[PDB]
Amino acid sequence: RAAKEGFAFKHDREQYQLFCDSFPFETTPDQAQAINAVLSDMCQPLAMDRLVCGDVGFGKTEVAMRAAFLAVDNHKQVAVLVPTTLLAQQHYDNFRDRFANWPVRIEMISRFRSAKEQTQILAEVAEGKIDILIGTHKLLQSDVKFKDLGLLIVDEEHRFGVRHKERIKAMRANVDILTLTATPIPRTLNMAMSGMRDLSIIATPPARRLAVKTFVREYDSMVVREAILREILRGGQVYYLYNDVENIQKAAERLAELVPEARIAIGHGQMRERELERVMNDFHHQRFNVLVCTTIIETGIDIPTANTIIIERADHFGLAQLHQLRGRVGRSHHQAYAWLLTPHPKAMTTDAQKRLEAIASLEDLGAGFALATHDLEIRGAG
DNA sequence: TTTTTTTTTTTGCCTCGCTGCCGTCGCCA
DNA sequence: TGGCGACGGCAGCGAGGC
Repeated sequence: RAAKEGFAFKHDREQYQLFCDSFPFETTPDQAQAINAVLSDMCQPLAMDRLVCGDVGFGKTEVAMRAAFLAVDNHKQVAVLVPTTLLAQQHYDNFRDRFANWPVRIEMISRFRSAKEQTQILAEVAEGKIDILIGTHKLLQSDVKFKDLGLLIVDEEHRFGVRHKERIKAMRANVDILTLTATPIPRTLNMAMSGMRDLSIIATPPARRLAVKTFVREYDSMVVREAILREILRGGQVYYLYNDVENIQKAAERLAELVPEARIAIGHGQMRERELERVMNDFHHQRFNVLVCTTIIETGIDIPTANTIIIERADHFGLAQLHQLRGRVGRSHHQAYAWLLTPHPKAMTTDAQKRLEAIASLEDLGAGFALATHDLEIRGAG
């Protein structure tokens, strides 16, 4: 229940500081309070019931990863459910770069899950020496083996109902979890968790506060070309979204015709994992100045070199797509840009004008949706 | 109180769309 | 010649507004 007594989690502050001093970002007081609360809850023999909210942008995603020191010394396993493969690979790369100079062993599962990869995963879960695990779409239903589960983090529960939460709750044999949603969610679940899980809303906008230009205009090729010319001034990056059903090759050809001075790569979704890895390598090496991603299978996180985000399909929207894209924008120590095209919504044609007026008066997701979430959590929980 | 003021709105939601999976085929021993 | 891994299609998929 609420108590969920655990074991000894001695801090060893000197080694933690020696391992964490290499962080290339000055800690702000609110982040220091957050990490202090996290380490106090870890050392506390009670449940790992801490609620911390962070976005998908860099800086708000590896702050909770400092618990790796507390999860290695006790010699326990931890897991995280990365929804896609590119994000899983980026996370693995930065984790192994940050935690290189000590004998840690980390493996993960991706779209490369052939027979050899499955045998390797079976061997690693039979050994148990592996510290950190990263899952995929089919992680929940798969029989994942754990001998000593330290903690676990899982988010992005918008593309499906409440089934994975209870499935992972059925996997809580003498272990605790730190499940939290990065994207905003209705606060009824937060109120239900309240009274057992401590509420810690650090809410740090600063330490990366730069100018952000977000606008919206009518569909037009000239404005898109002007934005491309503005962003290619320092090797920036934009993203173009598509239904991934029609001729994405023709869309890319049209983009190349619009800007022949740039080099557009292949940003087609649902392709081979090898091609996805090549696309990630191209993004890391900045070989192609222009590269686009269409859906959640492709758009999972923002790139620090990226500076402009453009949305073209304002007539057909996705309930989960909007939530995913409302958390994947940011930049460090540079100006940020954003624009949106406004095609006329058409469908049953009964309320096309009403839909257009609503899009014009969108008011940033109904103005204060946080107020509505608070008003719902006050009224009820769960 | 029609589907929306996209919201103090309950169990209704239709809608094109994501996907685990099963069968089939090329390949290697 | 047989077993295997990659590939393609399809009906199920929590229970979810335009």
